Amino acid sequence: DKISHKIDIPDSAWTIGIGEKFKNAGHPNVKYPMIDDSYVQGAPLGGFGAGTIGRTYNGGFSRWHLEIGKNKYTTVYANQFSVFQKVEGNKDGVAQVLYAGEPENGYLSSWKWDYPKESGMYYALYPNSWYTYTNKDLPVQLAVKQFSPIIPYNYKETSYPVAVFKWTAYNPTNKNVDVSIMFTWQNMIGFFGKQVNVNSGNFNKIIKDKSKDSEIVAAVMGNISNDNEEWNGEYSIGVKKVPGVDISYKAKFVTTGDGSDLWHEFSKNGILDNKDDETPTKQDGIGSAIAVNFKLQPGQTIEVPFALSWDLPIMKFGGGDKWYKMYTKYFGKNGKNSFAILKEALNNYQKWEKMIDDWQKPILSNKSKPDWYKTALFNELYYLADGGTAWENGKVGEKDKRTNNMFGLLECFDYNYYETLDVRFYGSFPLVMLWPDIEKQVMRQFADTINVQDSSEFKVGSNGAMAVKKVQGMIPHDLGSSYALPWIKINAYDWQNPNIWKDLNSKYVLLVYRDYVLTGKTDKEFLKYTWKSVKTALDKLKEMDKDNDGIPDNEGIPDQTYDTWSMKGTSAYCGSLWLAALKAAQEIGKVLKDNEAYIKYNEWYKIAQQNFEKELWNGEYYNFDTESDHKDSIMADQLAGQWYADILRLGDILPKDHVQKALKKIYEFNVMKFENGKMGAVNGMRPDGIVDESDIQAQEVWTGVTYALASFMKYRGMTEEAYNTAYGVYKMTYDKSGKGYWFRTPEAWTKDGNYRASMYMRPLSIWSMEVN
Ligand SMILES: [Ca+2]
Ligand SMILES: [Cl-]
Ligand SMILES: [Cl-]
Repeated sequence: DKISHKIDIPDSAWTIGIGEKFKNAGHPNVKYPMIDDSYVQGAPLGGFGAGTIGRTYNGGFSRWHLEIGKNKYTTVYANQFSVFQKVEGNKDGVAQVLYAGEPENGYLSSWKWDYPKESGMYYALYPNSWYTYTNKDLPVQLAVKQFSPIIPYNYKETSYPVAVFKWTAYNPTNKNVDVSIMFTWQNMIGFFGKQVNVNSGNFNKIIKDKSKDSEIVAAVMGNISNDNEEWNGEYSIGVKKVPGVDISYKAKFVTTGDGSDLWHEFSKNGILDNKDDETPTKQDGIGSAIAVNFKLQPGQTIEVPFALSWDLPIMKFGGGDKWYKMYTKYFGKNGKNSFAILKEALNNYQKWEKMIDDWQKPILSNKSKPDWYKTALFNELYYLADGGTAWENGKVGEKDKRTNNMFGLLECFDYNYYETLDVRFYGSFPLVMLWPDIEKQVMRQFADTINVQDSSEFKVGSNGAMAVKKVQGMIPHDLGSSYALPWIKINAYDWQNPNIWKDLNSKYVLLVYRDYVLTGKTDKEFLKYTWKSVKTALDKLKEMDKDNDGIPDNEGIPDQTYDTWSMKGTSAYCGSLWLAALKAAQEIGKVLKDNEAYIKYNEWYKIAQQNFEKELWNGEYYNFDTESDHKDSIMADQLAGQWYADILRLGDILPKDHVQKALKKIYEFNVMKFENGKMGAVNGMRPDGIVDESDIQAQEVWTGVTYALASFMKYRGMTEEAYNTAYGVYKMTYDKSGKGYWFRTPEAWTKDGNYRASMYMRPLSIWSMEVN
């Protein structure tokens, strides 16, 4: 490994061997079908709302999120980087696909598959990832850095459907070596969302941009149709000329053949035929290839950038709506703009790298923080782009343009709901902290639904009863499903009735006030916009106080985010959120000079606080609730209200002494008595030190709950406990001794390490650990 010298991989990058087999991998622990794509994953490529592509540590383009809101795991074998090398003086060179595996479908038999084991490494620190190739049969050593310009406080490049592949090659040997690097790509028009003749009309064209000192050669892979089908658009791959490198190309090879049309050229001397052919295909799949060839002298280094773009301008959801994706604002909507996107990337990638560096460096250079923490903090952000993210720039065939661009991130793929608010309470820290204009947009979207009334009925999954879809004054669980109508038809979720949840309205208010606080307490307009919805939300919750203790009553069913775990009476969880929400609304009242509201919420808070304290404080911790069989369980999340109050600078809603004791209890029990504190905080433990069996969710660790708990610990000066607590989640996710959930962090696991709901929004809450 002489190539690690020649590139700058941060020490805190997640790392694994190319072709490594992992033995310990967890699987779903539920009886219903649940996604399990295996541990062969990697950092995603693609911007917010662009659709993302998961290129795994083995080199394959395998996890396809190009259809917005869907997860399709399948390796498109034609999509690869390959290398040719010939030592000066030898008769023959060698050619190798940089993929640790081979096709399962008979095609491309001529290519050299099965990249050997123990011959290179994969590294990731999102949005960056790297491959190193250190192969006894490749005298020139190779590395690539790949990324998308995911950049905080930037809403432009961050939207781009583009990836850069920055290659470094170095000759440590005593003889000259001829090297070729070749990028192949399948014309994947028709791969998603086309019912018949999936390849029909696909054609490929080569663009040579000869602008002086900025020469680019690219393939554009599209379709003859100029219609605006949601499957239509273009892919582009290409390369920028650098001194000392020659470019070659092949416009059209058949992907549904043996591959020799291309490979007989590449394997001979690493130079392609440069054959252009714009003839559309009918049945056969087709692809394009871009290569560079160069001679490396002893001790010489060369750097050459490739790029990939995809212009798929329209997203269609199952309910029929068709929307333009955000990046269309910058490149156009007609689906014929792949080359422009690619070119912007090839000409600006260095600037993008520095912008990413500028953002990561304050954290990476902080020598007080361990490497594992950094690994998790950055790599958890994968989900922001990878979470079925929808970001619209107009409905298709809309006359009126709007000022606003609606956004949504999925709960997960198994539970296909946009912006599940009970979850985003945890999972939206990165958006408020790094892309706050999106965050405020999302919360305006929630404000606008408060008073929506939809009197149509639905069957509640848990119990069979009928219920009203949306009630005036009750915040929605979610903003729809990719299978239906995102943003238009809310409350796609039906497992419980969210119109009687006791956490949604409180969390809504807490999120509003959070978003004001963590954007510098200057955005009075946002408070004005949301003020009425805040008062409605709290006033409707007050009415669910059946027993006149000043606090909404849990109703002996799962009426909150723990949607199989029944709460009854006053709960620590919903009770503390309520206290915190009342305190936040008082503060908003002071800010907006609304004396009537200040007085009302202050009075409500004083009564509720005293009653909460008297009903739940047992002298060690706050009981789970007042009326359950399991009322004295120790709930990891029992003081969620106070956690938020710390972030929102609302002071003590509960006495400092009691908080400290509760947190110590949770660490001693829920953490340290659960598999020795190596796997997070189990949600419910009995006071005798055995896990609560009342419901599966009590027996689960929730990744997003544990990261949030860790931040609460940290704010309260329990530094060791905080990081020890978080460490278990890191360990399970990323470590060789864990369960193999990198780039698919799940909601939850049980004691045995098996999981529920991979690729989940809630653990983005690790960013609460960075709160200033
Ligand atoms: Ca009550
Ligand atoms: Cl256009
Ligand atoms: Cl360390």
